[PDB]
Amino acid sequence: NNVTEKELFYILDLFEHMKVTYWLDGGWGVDVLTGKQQREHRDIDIDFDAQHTQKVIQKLEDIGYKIEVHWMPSRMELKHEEYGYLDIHPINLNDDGSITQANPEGGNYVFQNDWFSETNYKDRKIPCISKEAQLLFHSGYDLTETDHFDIKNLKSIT
Amino acid sequence: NNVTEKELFYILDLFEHMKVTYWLDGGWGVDVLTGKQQREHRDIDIDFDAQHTQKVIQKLEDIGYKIEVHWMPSRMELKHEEYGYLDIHPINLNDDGSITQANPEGGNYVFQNDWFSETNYKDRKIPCISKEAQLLFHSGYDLTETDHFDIKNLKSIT
Ligand SMILES: CCC[C@@H]1C[C@@H](C(=O)N[C@@H]([C@H]2O[C@H](SC)[C@H](O)[C@@H](O)[C@H]2O)[C@@H](C)O)N(C)C1
Ligand SMILES: CCC[C@@H]1C[C@@H](C(=O)N[C@@H]([C@H]2O[C@H](SC)[C@H](O)[C@@H](O)[C@H]2O)[C@@H](C)O)N(C)C1
Ligand SMILES: [Cl-]
Ligand SMILES: [Mg+2]
Ligand SMILES: [Mg+2]
Ligand SMILES: [Mg+2]
Ligand SMILES: [Mg+2]
Repeated sequence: NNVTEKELFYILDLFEHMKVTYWLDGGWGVDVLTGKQQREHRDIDIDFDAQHTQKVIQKLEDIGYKIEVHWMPSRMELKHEEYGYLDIHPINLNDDGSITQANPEGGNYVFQNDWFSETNYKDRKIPCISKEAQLLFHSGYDLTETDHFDIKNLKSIT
Repeated sequence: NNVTEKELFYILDLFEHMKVTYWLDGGWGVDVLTGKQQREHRDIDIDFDAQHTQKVIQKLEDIGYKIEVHWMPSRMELKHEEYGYLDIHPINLNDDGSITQANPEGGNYVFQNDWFSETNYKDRKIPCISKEAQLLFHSGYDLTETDHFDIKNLKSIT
C-alpha cells in the first residue's frame, strides 16, 4: 500500500509530461533531499502550478486516482488502489516572479523563492522544497515519531 | 526598550554562576549563531534545567525581575525595569536520555538532543539552540518580517 520509489517517479513523470511546474514536498521530499529512500511512505505531497488545476485532477482520475478529500483551492487528497495516497497543493506562479498561496481566509502567503529548489536524486533531477523549508513548515511543538526521524535525516545532510 | 549584548552576557552569567545548565533561545539565540549582533532585541529567551526552577526564579527576583505571567509548565515571562523582558523555559533533562518540556494539555513535548548546542560568540562559548531547531520552532505559514530576517541570517551561516 505504501508509495514506492518507482510509483513516486511515475507521479513525477505525470506532472513533467503535462508540463506542469511543481515541487515534491512532504516525506518523499525529505528522502529525496537525502539522496536515498529512508522509510516507507503513506503518501506523496506535490505543490503544483494552480493554473493547471483542472487538467491535473482529470489526469489523476483518468489513471485511477479517486478523490477522497477536497479542500480546494487549498488541498486535495486522492487515493489509487496501487499508487497510494497523493496530496496536491495548488500554488500560484506569478509572472512577476513571485510564488504564492491564497490565505484560506484573507490575503496571500508569499513564499521565499529559494524554498523551492531541485536536487539530484540517483541522477534524476527532482524539483523539491528545500531542507530549510522542510524544517520551517514542520512545527516543533507538534511532531510525530516519524517527523522526528525525518528531521534527523535532514540533519545528516552534509 | 531593548536588550544589549552586555545585558545579555550578564543574564548568561547569572545562569553560569548558579551552575545551572541552560541554552540561549529566541532572537538573541539566532544572532549568537551568526557570531555578531544583527538587530535590536526586545527580549531574551532562556531554556534551562527544570530541577533548578526555584533558585532561578529566586535569583531573577532578587536582582529585580518581576514575574509578569506564570505559565508553568511552559514558561515564566518576567520583566526588569532596566534589563527588560526575559522569558525562561524549564526543560527536563531526564535520566532516560530524553529532553522534554511539559505540555499543559497532556503529556510532554519531546526534543532532540542535538537541538541543544553551543557556539563561539566573540570568544565566549555560549550554549544555544541549534540553527535547525530555530527553523523548526518557527512556523512557515506564520512568519513576521523580522522572522524572515532572522531566518535569512541563519542561511548566511557558512
Ligand atoms: C515551501 C512551501 C511548503 C508548504 C508546506 C505545504 C503544506 O501545506 N504542508 C502541510 C501538510 O499538512 C499535513 S502533514 C503535517 C498533510 O498531511 C500534508 O499533506 C500537508 O498538507 C503543512 C505541513 O503545512 N504547502 C503547500 C507548501
Ligand atoms: C529546541 C527546543 C526548545 C524549545 C524551542 C523554544 C522555542 O519555541 N523558541 C522559538 C521562539 O520563537 C519566538 S522568539 C524569536 C517566540 O517569541 C519565543 O517564545 C520562542 O518560541 C524559536 C523560534 O526561537 N522553546 C521555548 C523551547
Ligand atoms: Cl534525540
Ligand atoms: Mg508526503
Ligand atoms: Mg502527507
Ligand atoms: Mg527572544
Ligand atoms: Mg520571544
